[PDB]
Amino acid sequence: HHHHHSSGLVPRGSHMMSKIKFMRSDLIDEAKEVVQHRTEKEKDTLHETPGIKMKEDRNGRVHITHIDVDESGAESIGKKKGTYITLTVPTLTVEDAQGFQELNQQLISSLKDIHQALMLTDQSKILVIGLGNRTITPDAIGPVAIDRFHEAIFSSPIEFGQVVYYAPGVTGQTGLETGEFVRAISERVKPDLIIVIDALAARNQDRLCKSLQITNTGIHPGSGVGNSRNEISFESLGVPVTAIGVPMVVDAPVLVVEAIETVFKVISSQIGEEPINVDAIKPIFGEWTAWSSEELHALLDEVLPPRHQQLFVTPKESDAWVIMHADLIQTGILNWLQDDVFG
Amino acid sequence: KFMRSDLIDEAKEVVQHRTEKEKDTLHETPGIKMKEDRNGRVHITHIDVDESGAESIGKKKGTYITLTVPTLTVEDAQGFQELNQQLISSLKDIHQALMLTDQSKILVIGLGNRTITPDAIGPVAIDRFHEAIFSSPIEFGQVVYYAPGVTGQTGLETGEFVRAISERVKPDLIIVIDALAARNQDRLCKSLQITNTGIHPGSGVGNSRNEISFESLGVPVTAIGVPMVVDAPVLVVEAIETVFKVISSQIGPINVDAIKPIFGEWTAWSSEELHALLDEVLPPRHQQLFVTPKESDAWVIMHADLIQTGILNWLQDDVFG
Amino acid sequence: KFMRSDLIDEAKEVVQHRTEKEKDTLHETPGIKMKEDRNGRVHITHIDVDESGAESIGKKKGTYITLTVPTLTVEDAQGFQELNQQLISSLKDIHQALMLTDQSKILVIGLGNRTITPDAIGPVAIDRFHEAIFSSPIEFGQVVYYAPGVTGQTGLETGEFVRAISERVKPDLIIVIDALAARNQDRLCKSLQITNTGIHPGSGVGNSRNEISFESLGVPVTAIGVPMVVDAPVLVVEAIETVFKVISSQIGPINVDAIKPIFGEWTAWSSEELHALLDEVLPPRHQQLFVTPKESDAWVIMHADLIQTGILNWLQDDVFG
Amino acid sequence: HHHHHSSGLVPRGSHMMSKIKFMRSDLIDEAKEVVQHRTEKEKDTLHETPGIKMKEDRNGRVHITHIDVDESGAESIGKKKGTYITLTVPTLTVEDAQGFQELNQQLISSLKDIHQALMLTDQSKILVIGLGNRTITPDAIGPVAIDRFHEAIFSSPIEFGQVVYYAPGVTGQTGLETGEFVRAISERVKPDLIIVIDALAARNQDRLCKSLQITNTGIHPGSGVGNSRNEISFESLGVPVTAIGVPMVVDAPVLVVEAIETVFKVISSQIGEEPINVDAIKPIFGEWTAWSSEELHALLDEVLPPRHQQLFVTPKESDAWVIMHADLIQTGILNWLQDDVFG
Repeated sequence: HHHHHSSGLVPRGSHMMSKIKFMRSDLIDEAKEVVQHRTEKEKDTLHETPGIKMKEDRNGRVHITHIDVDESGAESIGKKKGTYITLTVPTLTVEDAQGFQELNQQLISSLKDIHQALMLTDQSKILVIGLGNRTITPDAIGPVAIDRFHEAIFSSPIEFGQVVYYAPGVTGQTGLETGEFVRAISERVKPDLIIVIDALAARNQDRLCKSLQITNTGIHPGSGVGNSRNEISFESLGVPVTAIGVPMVVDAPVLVVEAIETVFKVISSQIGEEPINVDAIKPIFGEWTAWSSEELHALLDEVLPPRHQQLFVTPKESDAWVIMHADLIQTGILNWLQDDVFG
Repeated sequence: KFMRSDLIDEAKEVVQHRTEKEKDTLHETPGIKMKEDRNGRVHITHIDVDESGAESIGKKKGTYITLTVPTLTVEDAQGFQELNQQLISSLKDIHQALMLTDQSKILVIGLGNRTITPDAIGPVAIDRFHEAIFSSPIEFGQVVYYAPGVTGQTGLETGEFVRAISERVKPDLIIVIDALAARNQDRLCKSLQITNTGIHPGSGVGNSRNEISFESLGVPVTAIGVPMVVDAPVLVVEAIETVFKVISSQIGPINVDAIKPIFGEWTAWSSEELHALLDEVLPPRHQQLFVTPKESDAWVIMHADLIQTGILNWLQDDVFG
Repeated sequence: KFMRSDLIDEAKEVVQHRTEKEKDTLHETPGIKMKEDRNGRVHITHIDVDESGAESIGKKKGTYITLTVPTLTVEDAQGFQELNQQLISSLKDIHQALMLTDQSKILVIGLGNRTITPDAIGPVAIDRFHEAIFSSPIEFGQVVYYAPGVTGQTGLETGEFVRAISERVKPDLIIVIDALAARNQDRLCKSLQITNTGIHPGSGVGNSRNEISFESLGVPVTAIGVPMVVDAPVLVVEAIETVFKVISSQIGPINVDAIKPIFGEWTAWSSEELHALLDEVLPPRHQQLFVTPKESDAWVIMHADLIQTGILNWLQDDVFG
Repeated sequence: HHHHHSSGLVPRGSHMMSKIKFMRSDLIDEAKEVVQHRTEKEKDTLHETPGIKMKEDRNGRVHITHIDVDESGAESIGKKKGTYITLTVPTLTVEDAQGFQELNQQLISSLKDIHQALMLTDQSKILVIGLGNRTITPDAIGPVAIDRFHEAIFSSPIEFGQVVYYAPGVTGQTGLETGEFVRAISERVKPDLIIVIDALAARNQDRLCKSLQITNTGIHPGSGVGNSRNEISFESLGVPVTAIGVPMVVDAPVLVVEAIETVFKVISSQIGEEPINVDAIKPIFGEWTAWSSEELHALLDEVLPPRHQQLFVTPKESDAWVIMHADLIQTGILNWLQDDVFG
């Protein structure tokens, strides 16, 4: 009859708002179309999203996902055209020096892969920006990366000059958005590459602090912890823009949504001693077992006190995580600059 | 331990005692006395726990003043000031049983990890406290203070640490500032909890504070706490309950029969049953997640200023000066 | 450039004009007008430089109010408050020629490197400024502010940087907070210098500030400076001169003939001659050393609070509100 | 006639006060007796300070000075009995990654040399303390070292536990001296070694940030930037105490004193186209050309405004220095712990 199970209860407008929020979630490998395109490879099957080429390697403990989104796939799934490399150590912990060491290697290799077509010379001027608010622990990735980057420049062949770096902080206090601020600098610096380091938001809490995502599509709008970034890309600016991000937070309503769906999934997987067996669990757990993640999120948006959307979720030791990742990202960028741009 | 809160006004017994009471009855049950009060925009909650209360509810015996401005925001200048006067007032009352003079020694302690935003209440308060004292011509040499941070890295528990200082400074009062975990998100950063019960075991963001009490080191220990986080599974349970209550009321006290076919049988369950199922099926890592306002760095500043100002106004007006 | 100071009341011409004047004469020389005044414990020094003054002394043409509490310490509550009212007052006067309304845009800029203690005046002031604004219910959306730190790391000079913001925010006033180098150590942290000449080239701890002026970006630029350091060779010269003056006076205006056999012929030299010999013989690294009070972190806090409070009291009383 | 040239002008008391201040200067290689004992080796000459054995090596750009002070020499020169290793790269700059790399090697080697006689096992509990006030740039050595030490523990075999570490900060705000505070912890931790990292004061400004001094005599009283340390040593505490210090400041009156003496020395060395030729320069420069550094300092103490003694002198980029040295000291300690105590 109706097309969506929530119709009659969740406003159609709120459902559409949530569909959009989820298409613009920071991890491309969390788009629904990308998770279907991975399952679909059972010796290759149709692929209803055609504008998605997905490579999948693995090198030690690092699982690599290379995704190219062409112009057709971008209109389909709502994410800028370009390349997305996601590196993931699922077992990673703060103490896991080896995993961090392996991620460092994979990061340097992916940095030249994604930048080979730029044809970078030992005469290129490279601008590194760490976005984030330093006093919000999981958002401090960017700024702490810039601090460590500046430190490592001393002990390194790389002269200052030909690599310039800034951590803009909360640029809104001065009357500019992070977009204009990075533009105001890139105009005078005239860089050949702009690398932006930022903290990202995941939907599944098990993703947090265990992945890097490198993309040549820049900083997408509505991204980051504050859900408030402006586009910073080769299109907005005229300079190639690479974003390196690590997922540090879940939005409070999104964490609720995945918990509810985890109840449904776990109960479903234990039938017969990750799909939801709606027919079996619906008499117990209700019609919303049939709903999609966005319908549940639209429900939460309507029903929860509004302060819920001002809340984030992060690990209790996310300050150790920030330190480990800020050191990983700065090191891979600098070793990449040494090996394959300046030496 | 389900639905863990550090606020005393959030334990089930105290929420029922509060509705037996305002339903102009008297019939309590635990053996705990609780007077309410409002002073302008501040809702004061005086709560007293005898030893009968203590073992019933699982909270130490003593006194619990809870101030709250429900519409408080960071820009709320007026809200923050009445909060401060009420804090000084509560501070003399809870300590008038103590008869402190200009010759008694007050040790102020800020607990918390500075690099975890909502946990910074403690150390940022000591910072601002320090600033105020040396901004004041008053020596305040009868006021010492410290923020020990993560004492674990030195191989000492926060209890031992505070005792090693208190053993040597030999104080007559110990005021501890610290951030609390709460159970309802809308309580976050809008209440202070003053109590002569000190710091209860397993309180805080990390759910792991050691007891710092009268009973733990032999000095009076008064805690000033701000609820700054909710634990992630606790938040999920409250949110699911809020879906139920909101949808039920919008239909026409939860109406389980009307919402059960959409939202399922657990619409009838208790908070503890919901929390037990989530504890069984969610990945363990949820236990390691906390939930906090995106503006929590601003909240830390505002509350660190409030608490330092209260302690110092109270010290110079009613214990020195 | 010998005996470099950033305070205008420390240039030789202004020290002679000040003794021609108080010796109840009039006969100046440069073409600069200088009224003195004291308001309680604050010594105010209004100084005006026309273009004749500008090229004589090597300081930009404009107005220079210099407030000073010679007995100021960090604990000096009263000293710090009169300082603040006098700062607001000086801020309306220096800006009453500007006719700013509730619709004009004020950009406040804190210069300095946060990790160099005495250079932190600027950024710590912006921090505290930010706190005060969002503590105030007033939006202050006509007040924007930034602390750019060490803009050099991004490949931009501080001048360009401030212009890239000012170009886009298009302000009507720019107030810059910054730490100054002085020439007499006993001036350190006891004066504010307000001036519509902005930030002179080569001022600051690093002796390397770019000009930020009316003439550099076309907006009014008012500097609020605190003298926080002395350059090391400058300090040596002043100290040697102090030996001479103290020993000479203790004998019975320096008495060169009496002290020359103990302290040598350079007892008769000028400050510039002494500084030239030191510049020739000392290792170059002296040029890279600064001198600052051991308590300078406390001073940064106190003055950052003062300056933020002045700017904001003045903005809401005399430009908004 | 009289024994001291300043007699009649400088009070005898102030001269004695300054003699003491200079015997208790942080760098043992700046004691007057130690500089004479080095010159004296012209194929060995008498040595009027007999309680001083001085080794002198050099390994790459690192100049090493090993000094042992026996009980006789300690009464003579006023510095605790024990060993002092001073490593120095005179050419060192913040950017000098190689010099820092060489200093790191020398530091690890000296750390086991000075600790061999302790017979440390993989079961020893080691306590590292970084003293200093973090908001006074050159004094931030200690605390920043502890931050970096804590970070490197994650990425390193060394479990936390068996190496505990604290940065006490300004312990006077709580009613304890840094002495009692380190005692209050060492009693409960019961360490087998206590390593203290602190910033030191030099007399010659050319020393700043170019040396490390490792000693088993602990933290001497009156040391550090504040001239206010309490003894923290094997004697005060009962646990062996090693101090690692780097000189970051000159006291303002002491900098004046060396400037004045530099005038006298430079003028003196250019006669005939580091002694002071008193007879030649005294008609020009005065009787105080004959005075000793302490007599000049005693003069300054009497004559200068008292705020002069509340002033310190540090390089304009001493924050980069703190970062480079805090990373050097933490790295050498941790590599020493790995190679020669736990692996």
